[PDB]
This record gives sequence, structure tokens and C-alpha cells, in this order.
Amino acid sequence: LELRLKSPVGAEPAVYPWPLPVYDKHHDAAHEIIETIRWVCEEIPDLKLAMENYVLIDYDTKSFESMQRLCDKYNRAIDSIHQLWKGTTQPMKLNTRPSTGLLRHILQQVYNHSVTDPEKLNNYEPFSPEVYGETSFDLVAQMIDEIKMTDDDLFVDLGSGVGQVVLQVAAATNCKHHYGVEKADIPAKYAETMDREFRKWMKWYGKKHAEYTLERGDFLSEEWRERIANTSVIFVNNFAFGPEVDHQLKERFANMKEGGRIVSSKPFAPLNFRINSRNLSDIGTIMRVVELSPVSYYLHTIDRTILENYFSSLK
Ligand SMILES: Nc1ncnc2c1ncn2[C@@H]1O[C@H](CSCC[C@H](N)C(=O)O)[C@@H](O)[C@H]1O
Repeated sequence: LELRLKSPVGAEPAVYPWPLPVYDKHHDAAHEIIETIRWVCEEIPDLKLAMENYVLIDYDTKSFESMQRLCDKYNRAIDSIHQLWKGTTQPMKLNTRPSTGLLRHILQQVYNHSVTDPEKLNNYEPFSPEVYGETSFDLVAQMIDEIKMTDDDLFVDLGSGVGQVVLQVAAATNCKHHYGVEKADIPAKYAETMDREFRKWMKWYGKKHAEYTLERGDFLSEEWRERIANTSVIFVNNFAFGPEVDHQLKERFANMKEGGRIVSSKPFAPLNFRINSRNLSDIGTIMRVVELSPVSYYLHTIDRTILENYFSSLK
């Protein structure tokens, strides 16, 4: 007893067992299935012509025969489109990145299949750097929209949790490599399933992502000092890290190259910082800081021009 969804690009079919799993109050797998079908129809205009006669909202999510008919209608449309491509028509171009709406659906799908008990994420020690909170898809999308990233960039999420910031950026951008590093056992374990589910689903949709790695580790380790130094774009949700960890992070950031960037939920230097004789050791001497469009996040850019100009002025 299963439901199967053929891949538009001919990857292995997505197979669901029946009954379908319960996710939470607001989401179940039957509606994920319907939304997947709707999204593939967005992905492939010709699929709409084949599917346009069926009213999706009219099926019965609680009935197996009803959902199996829906899946079979979709699979037959996929076959028909595949025959169209065998003829004069040109197949869908591979290597494309997903549209933002599709990517939001993919990550929700990856998350719901991956994090089985989301309440375990709340089991952290309070008032410690392990306090867990998730940056929303929208904030990450706004960051991707507000900062340039190219194949010359290396992206790191420090304290990557279950890894969904890394996946989103890897799907949306050209960075040479994307990484995230998570110390705590519970999010790091989930991130292994997230990694697996993401590669499977992206292949099933026929969408491309840049290269990425989700690692278990401690970003304060001796090995991570050099890796931070060599990173062009750092994302860190430091909201709960506290002064000692933020101070350790400032020391690492101080080895970054000119033009290196840090996006954080709490600023590492004041926005108004004015360099003078008293503050010369502050990290504000080496970086510009601006608030991203407002929950506020901050973009820091390594600029030693600030410190260099203060010394030239003393002469
Ligand atoms: N020294 C350290 N090394 C690796 N991860 C750390 C760390 N200190 C704290 N963390 C992790 O940082 C995470 C912050 S919650 C942020 C999760 C994710 N990046 C997001 O923004 O959605 C927590 O999961 C915590 O375990």
C-alpha cells in the first residue's frame, strides 16, 4: 500500500507509505503531495495543459483510493509530457535553480520528512549558546536578495542547527562551497537526514544546488579558527550566544580578509561607531555595520580603511 509520484526529470519516483504521516496541526503529507503536484505543474507549463481539467481541491485527503487517483492522474500527465519531449518538443532545462516559491516548498518538505520530533529542538540548556531558534525562510531570502554572492564566495552558517539556512543558500546562490557546523547532538543528527532528503528531493524536481557540507563540530575549535579566516560570507544567529562567545567570535572575524562579510542577529559592533584613541582595539575599527531591512539582522563588512585612516590622521 503506497502512493508514488513520478519525477518530472526521470529520477527515482517519490514513494509514500499509506497511511500518510501526520506532521503537525497545520501540515500533513497529503497536502504536501498536492502542493508538490501543483509545484511541478508550475515547473512545467505543458504539465498544466494535461492537468488543467482536474480540480485539485476537490479530492479527499482522507481516502486512499481518492489520493491514488490523484497521483495516477499526475503520473499519466508526466508520461504524456515525456512523450511530447521524445518528439519535436525540447525537454525542461536541467541545472536551473528553483524559484523562491518552489524552494520554500522543497525546504518545508525536507524539514517535515527530516525533523520527526521538532520538540526535541527545545531541549537545550537555557541561558547558554545552545539556545535553539530558527531563522525564517523569509529572512534568509531577504539576505540572499540584499547581498551579492558569486563563485568566489565561501558561505558558512556558524551554529547551523538542522542546516536549513545552508540548504536555502546553496539552492539559491553560486558560492563555491556552503558549510554549516553544529555542536549540539540533536540538531546535528537531524541535519544528517536534512542533507539526505534535500539531495533526493532536488534531484526529484530536477533542480540544481551549489556544493554544500553539513558538519558536526565546534566553531570555536582550533581547526575552525583558520576556516573562519578563509570564509568570505558568515551567517551566524548569535542572538543567544552571549558576551563571551561573541567576544571569541570577534577574535576569529579579525583574521578575515578585506571585504569579508558577517550577517548576524545581534551586532558585533555599534552601528554609529566613531574611532578614537580609547576604542582602537574594538572590532568596530575593522568593520562597517548596517542593519538589514526590518526582527532585525545586521551586515558587517571587514574594512581596515577605518583603522588605517585613523593612524594616517595622527601623523
Ligand atoms: N560553539 C559552537 N559550535 C557549533 N555550534 C554552536 C556553538 N555554539 C552554539 N552553537 C549552535 O548554534 C545554534 C544557534 S540556533 C541557529 C540555527 C540556524 N543557524 C538558524 O539560524 O536557523 C544552536 O543550534 C547551537 O547549538
